Amino acid sequence: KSYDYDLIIIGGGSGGLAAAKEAAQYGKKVMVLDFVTPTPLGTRWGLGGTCVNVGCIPKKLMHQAALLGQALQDSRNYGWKVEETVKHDWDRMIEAVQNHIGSLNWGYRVALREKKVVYENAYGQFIGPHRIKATNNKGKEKIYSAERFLIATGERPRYLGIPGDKEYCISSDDLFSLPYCPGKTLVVGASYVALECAGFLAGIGLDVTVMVRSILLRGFDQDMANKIGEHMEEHGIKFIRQFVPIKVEQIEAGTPGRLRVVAQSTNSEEIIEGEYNTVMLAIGRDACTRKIGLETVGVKINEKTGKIPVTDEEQTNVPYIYAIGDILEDKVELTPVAIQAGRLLAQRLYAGSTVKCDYENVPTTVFTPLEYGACGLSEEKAVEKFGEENIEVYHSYFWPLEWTIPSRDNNKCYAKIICNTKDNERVVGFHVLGPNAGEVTQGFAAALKCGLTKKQLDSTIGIHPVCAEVFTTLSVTKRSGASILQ
Amino acid sequence: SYDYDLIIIGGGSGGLAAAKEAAQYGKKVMVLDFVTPTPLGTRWGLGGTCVNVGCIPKKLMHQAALLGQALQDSRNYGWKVEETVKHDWDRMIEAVQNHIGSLNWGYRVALREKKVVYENAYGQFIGPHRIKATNNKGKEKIYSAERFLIATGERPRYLGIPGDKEYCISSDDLFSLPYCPGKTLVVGASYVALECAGFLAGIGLDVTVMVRSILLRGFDQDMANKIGEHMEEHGIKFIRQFVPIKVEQIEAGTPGRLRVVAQSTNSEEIIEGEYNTVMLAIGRDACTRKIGLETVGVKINEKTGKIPVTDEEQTNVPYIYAIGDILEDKVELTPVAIQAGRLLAQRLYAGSTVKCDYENVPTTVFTPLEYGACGLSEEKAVEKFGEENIEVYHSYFWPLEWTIPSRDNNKCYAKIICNTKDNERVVGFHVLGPNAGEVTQGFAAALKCGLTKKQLDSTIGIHPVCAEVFTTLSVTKRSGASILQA
Ligand SMILES: Cc1cc2nc3c(=O)[nH]c(=O)nc-3n(C[C@H](O)[C@H](O)[C@H](O)COP(=O)(O)OP(=O)(O)OC[C@H]3O[C@@H](n4cnc5c(N)ncnc54)[C@H](O)[C@@H]3O)c2cc1C
Ligand SMILES: Cc1cc2nc3c(=O)[nH]c(=O)nc-3n(C[C@H](O)[C@H](O)[C@H](O)COP(=O)(O)OP(=O)(O)OC[C@H]3O[C@@H](n4cnc5c(N)ncnc54)[C@H](O)[C@@H]3O)c2cc1C
Ligand SMILES: NC(=O)c1ccc[n+]([C@@H]2O[C@H](COP(=O)([O-])OP(=O)(O)OC[C@@H]3O[C@@H](n4cnc5c(N)ncnc54)[C@H](OP(=O)(O)O)[C@@H]3O)[C@@H](O)[C@H]2O)c1
Ligand SMILES: NC(=O)c1ccc[n+]([C@@H]2O[C@H](COP(=O)([O-])OP(=O)(O)OC[C@@H]3O[C@@H](n4cnc5c(N)ncnc54)[C@H](OP(=O)(O)O)[C@@H]3O)[C@@H](O)[C@H]2O)c1
Repeated sequence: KSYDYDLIIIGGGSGGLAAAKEAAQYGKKVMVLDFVTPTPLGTRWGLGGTCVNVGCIPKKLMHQAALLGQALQDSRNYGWKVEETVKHDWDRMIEAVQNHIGSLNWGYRVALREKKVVYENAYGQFIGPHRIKATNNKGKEKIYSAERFLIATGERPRYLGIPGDKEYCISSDDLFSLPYCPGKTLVVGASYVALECAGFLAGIGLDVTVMVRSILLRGFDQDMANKIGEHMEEHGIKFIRQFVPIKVEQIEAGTPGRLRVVAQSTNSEEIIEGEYNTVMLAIGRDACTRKIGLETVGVKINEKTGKIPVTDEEQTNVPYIYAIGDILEDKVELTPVAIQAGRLLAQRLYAGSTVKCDYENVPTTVFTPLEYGACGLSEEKAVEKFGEENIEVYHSYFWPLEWTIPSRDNNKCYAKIICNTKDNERVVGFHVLGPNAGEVTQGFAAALKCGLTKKQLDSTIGIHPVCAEVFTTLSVTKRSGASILQ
Repeated sequence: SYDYDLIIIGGGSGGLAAAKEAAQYGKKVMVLDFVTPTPLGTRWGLGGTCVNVGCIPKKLMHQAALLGQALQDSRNYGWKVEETVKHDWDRMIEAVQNHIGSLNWGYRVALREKKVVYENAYGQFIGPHRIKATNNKGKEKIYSAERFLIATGERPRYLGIPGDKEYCISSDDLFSLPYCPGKTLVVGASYVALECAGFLAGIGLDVTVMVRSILLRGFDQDMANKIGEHMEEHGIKFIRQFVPIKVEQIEAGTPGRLRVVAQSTNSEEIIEGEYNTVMLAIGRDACTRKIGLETVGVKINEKTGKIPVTDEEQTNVPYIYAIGDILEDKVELTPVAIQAGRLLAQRLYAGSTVKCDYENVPTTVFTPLEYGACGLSEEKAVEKFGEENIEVYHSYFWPLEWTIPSRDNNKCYAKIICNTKDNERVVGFHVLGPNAGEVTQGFAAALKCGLTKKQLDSTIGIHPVCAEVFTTLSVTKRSGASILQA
């Protein structure tokens, strides 16, 4: 065994870098490859991956801006001398956000440089067994070999295929660094990315509209999804139901130009047009598994979804090649899990760890104007598994004390758990719509990993006055009809 | 036979919870709540200590300090909000109060709706099953009940020095001061002392804290010190090992001018200085003395004032029970008072065999940098399982939100305590950071489930949320590895 690297990692994102750092921690000579292919409009960025640059970080930060705005309103009723002269500066904001992104890029680049991990800013490509072609930025190609390979390329934003979409529209990739303020914009899609973005754009004071093909947050508990939508609507975000863009024309040009979106319902022959300054398409992402020469090494992938089938140890059909993160099939497209898989994989390969990555009950939270945290089965899925008559739902509204003197949004925040009667009222589903949803959810996710039961939950004393406490004493069920409108 | 099935003395957190519950079972119940005036005349409405002069007003004002800080942040996120904004003490108070007012009344409607008699009179035992109810204007009345529940809670304790009752204020007076405290001195180092000093400071005032010995006695001292350091780092001045010997009125007025003179606990040193207000946050004394416990023969720890009770909150006298703060060797917290109250009722009038679990009751101090905790402290962990059997995995974290406002890095801290002799059981949870309570709640449930370090690691964290830091704790204090490089 005398290859170039002990392990070559393709992709320097959440998983890639986590894997790289672990392995290195054990001496294994590792090399990471990372290359960012520009968006149809020319956007590109530094080391880090989706989240670090065009995902979570920028997303959460801007969501904080919208939140801070709302705080400026609350400060008044608390005795702070602030007016409504609260006007936003999109550039000044983006300027801060991007600058922070700069730092992360350099931080990440330095963690490796100091961990004895080689970093090459080149596009990887398998050419043959244990062999990979590394095309650099200026076309210069180079060839490396390694005992093992880790595929962690992640995904990129998808398109509609309609006319003008790639020429006049923007994706999550372009959004977080737009040189100009989006202005009145339309958001096509209803995934968390779609809603999160629409929400903070709106929260930042813009005119936002959301075009929905079918339902909201397909995949999550629909009851929650609707409440999230209602809050958004109740606040100004406009929704267009069951429609999809068919064309996009540049009525006028200029930083935020004038776009002429045309679209048509599904169920009907109806067709409508509208105008906007920006059009952000948030209709999902496609794995970057096609153009990497998986053939030259013989790695099977779900030719349809682009996803890579993998053993419960993140191993592909090819024994020396593994896959981690979003590109994986029937797993969970989340940054924290990508890092676990990455780090545990390394531990198993170079430390005799027999620990496997647990993709069950992975907690999650959507950062819409009204944050939604969750962990475990959704309501519909809970019945679809244990039988409608074996699960009881305990729900209740709650009021963030921080909201009483500002005097707003009562009976809006909602919480609910899902228990399986045939198993000691096991808490199999956890949902909360309210401020700091994530902070509230984390701990409970740990509780589920411990088999939290309704009895144990009740026996836990809540903390006063903290939102979360609403979860320690819930007795009104859905199968009792009891009205919880207080 | 008797006038009532159950007469409850004290209409606070426990009292009302007990009343409302017990009533739910067609029991003829009555609540007696009387607020004896403060040394300076301050009084308030139904609800107990938490509603009027406790949690609620405390948390709310703490939110005012927070909102102020947010006004600062907004600027770096693209909000045109001039640095330096004035705060209105009077405005804020008027708002808090109105909220408490709304509450007082609310609870009033709660009891009556559930057919619970409420009498605004001071209760007093006069003989077996007999109680004297002295009303506001001296008119006394006498009632009898099959059972009695003592839930009188406590009240602020004074030093005993000259001028303390005539020129100083307590938590009781603070939340409704008709004038802005101005430069003030806070005597004490309990959570009440620190919380108040903190928000007063956060509201823009000159605050000083006089400490007799250590900070937050009873709490993990490592945490306590970090909390103090943050406070000091922000302007709150501390005077170590000194106790007020006497306070004199240099002047009078709304914001008055008092002189304080205190002496060392170490040496003979004696010191003094001008202060507009002087708050004495040095603990509370149970209201168990002046209620005629003799006439019915209920034994109490004559020294502490607390009331010894069985594991069902039953006193030595079979028809008399006690709940809440006045209890001995338990936890003085609103949420527990309500559990004891609600479960006691369920046991007495619903055949419930469930007992109140005072073990691992989660808690969180609302200092400028919130501190949440649950379980054994570090020092106590060793004092129980032996220093070599406990692991301390810790780490600093920096809330995403402080990245662009670029402030307070390497300040937020988290740590768990595991017992090696028991699968690295998580026996102690601590977190210093924003929204400490929201983060802690869930974990407290996890402990009730026996959370183990292995289970914790197997839990996937939510990104980018503060709480997540706990899902990957790897650096232990013993493996004396610096973590102060974040
Ligand atoms: C708008 C948005 C918001 C999100 N918000 C959250 C959130 O709040 N929380 C959360 O947990 N997750 C969030 N995610 C998802 C998160 O970003 C992904 O789960 C995570 O990045 C996946 O890890 P990965 O390792 O697969 O890397 P990326 O997905 O980090 O993939 C690796 C990188 O390598 C590049 N690459 C691909 N092929 C090659 C090659 N051949 N050579 C070199 N480089 C290559 C990729 O284009 C990319 O830059 C969000 C995603 C988006 C789009
Ligand atoms: C500054 C401060 C901050 C606090 N912050 C928090 C916090 O964040 N979270 C938390 O959980 N707890 C907090 N607490 C404590 C919490 O409020 C108490 O633990 C809780 O109120 C105790 O419950 P209780 O039932 O004993 O009622 P109170 O202690 O609510 O007692 C009930 C009532 O009975 C009255 N009474 C007394 N004697 C008689 C009599 N003879 N006849 C009739 N009525 C009588 C009292 O005056 C009072 O109105 C705080 C306390 C203080 C002082
Ligand atoms: N769907 C699930 O149950 C589920 C659960 C967990 C993980 N996943 C992962 O998510 C993948 C699905 O693709 P994805 O990640 O790119 O997106 P996504 O997160 O599944 O879905 C985003 C949503 O995309 C919209 N959308 C997709 N194509 C569209 C189009 N052509 N026009 C308009 N709207 C469109 C959806 O419309 P609709 O309202 O019509 O859906 C909806 O708004 C799966 O293959 C899997 O890897 C799916
Ligand atoms: N030793 C005890 O205090 C004690 C004994 C038995 C039971 N308990 C339990 O603890 C609960 C809380 O006790 P608590 O209400 O007395 O106060 P506390 O909340 O325990 O403590 C407040 C803190 O009070 C300070 N303090 C107390 N007396 C003071 C004085 N004369 N001058 C200056 N500072 C003073 C303490 O200093 P120091 O840190 O120097 O004390 C410290 O700042 C009780 O209700 C009971 O359940 C406490």
